[PDB]
Amino acid sequence: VETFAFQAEIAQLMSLIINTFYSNKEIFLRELISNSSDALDKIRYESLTDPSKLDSGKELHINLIPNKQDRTLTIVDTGIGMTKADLINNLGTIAKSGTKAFMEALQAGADISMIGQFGVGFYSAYLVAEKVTVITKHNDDEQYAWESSAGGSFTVRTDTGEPMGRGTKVILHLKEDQTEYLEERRIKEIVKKHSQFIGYPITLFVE
Amino acid sequence: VETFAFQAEIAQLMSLIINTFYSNKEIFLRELISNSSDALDKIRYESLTDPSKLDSGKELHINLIPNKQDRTLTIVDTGIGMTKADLINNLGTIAKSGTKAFMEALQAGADISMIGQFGVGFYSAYLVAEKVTVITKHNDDEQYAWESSAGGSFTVRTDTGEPMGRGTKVILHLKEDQTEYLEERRIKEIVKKHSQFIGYPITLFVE
Ligand SMILES: Cc1cc(CNS(=O)(=O)c2cccc(N/C=C3\CCOC3=O)c2)nc(N)n1
Ligand SMILES: Cc1cc(CNS(=O)(=O)c2cccc(N/C=C3\CCOC3=O)c2)nc(N)n1
Repeated sequence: VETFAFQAEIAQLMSLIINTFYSNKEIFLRELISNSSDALDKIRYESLTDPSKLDSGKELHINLIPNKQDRTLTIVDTGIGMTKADLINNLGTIAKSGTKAFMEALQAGADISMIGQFGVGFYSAYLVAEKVTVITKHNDDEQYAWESSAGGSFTVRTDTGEPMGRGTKVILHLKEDQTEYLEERRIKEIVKKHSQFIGYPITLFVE
Repeated sequence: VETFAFQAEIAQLMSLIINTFYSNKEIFLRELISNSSDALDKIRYESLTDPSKLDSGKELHINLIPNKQDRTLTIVDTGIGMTKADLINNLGTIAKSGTKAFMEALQAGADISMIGQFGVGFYSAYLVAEKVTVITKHNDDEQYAWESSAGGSFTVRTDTGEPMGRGTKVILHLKEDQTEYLEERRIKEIVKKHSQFIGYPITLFVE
């Protein structure tokens, strides 16, 4: 188990998300489904020239899994996934994101719902989650589990409990007052409202 | 000069953009600036682990150049740029884009302004330009000029007259009735409305 400190600006962004009273929090689903869709476009494209890239699963889709017993909402995709390096870079540092631009925009009156246009929509998960676990498997690496309850640090460790072929699973450990996002009606309404045009199947699992 | 045929779907997409009646054409500027911004994020990020990546130019910015004499509007950035292969593949085919989903979205009520969400915002240039020329220089290749007036084909040839160091320049050869986008007041208005939060300087050249 390795522990890392988020780059300062990312930590700052995360605190802002957790401490703000933004009302339209439902957009966290749109942002994660968007990320999944983009990850799916990637593997789809690479497979165009390297058919073997799909030996780890040819099906390209997105699964939404609510569990009221564990109070978690999980977003799963069979996209390109992330290597260990990808996890530490894409999720722990500004990297290619517009973190700085986004934080400055918020000070200038920008809206939180625009978070996705700055390449940091993942973090909106903290609008409704106290902790986020990310399990991912990329064709070029082994399976890994990333995790953070904010506070400035995150952990990464190899995940061997149950192989997933290829993709990313974002597990949202919901805040006590955000359980509405586990209700079928609520989830369906959100998907129809913000992700109706996604070019991949989105299946809502029944509990 | 090499002449290529667009992938069928891409030709179909450009056709939908050129023939559909849609008055809110101003979004083309937001889409091009967004591409420039993302291309800057990419070189900014790569330069983190490899400072030499900026030997071809450390300044990261976007320039908007109007010319009423040549009836052109040029969007230039000092982003990562595109290799020859990148031009042919990224502008000539679906690649990792959401071309398929966008065309389906349009037939399902989606709006053309939503084009950028599907990774094909570049083609919105055709909302106002009869011809588009793309001059680009990537660190790992020579300078090339891509060009198309739609019609199902595009050309690529080496460019030399004037080296740019690194980046991309999108030259919009405007349609006779779209000269408003050459007016300083019009451009300033569009930038404030759709690109006020970009994290890179956007300089509007004076005529
Ligand atoms: C984060 C992430 C990464 C990937 C696979 N990698 S990708 O290159 O295809 C990919 C696909 C879509 C988004 C990202 N990066 C997003 C970020 C970075 C920080 O905050 C964000 O929102 C990466 N899939 C999924 N579902 N989520
Ligand atoms: C198209 C393009 C590409 C790049 C440099 N490459 S990038 O990987 O950093 C890059 C940055 C932003 C967007 C893209 N691809 C966009 C596309 C493809 C089909 O239609 C679109 O809209 C590529 N810079 C600029 N200014 N424009």
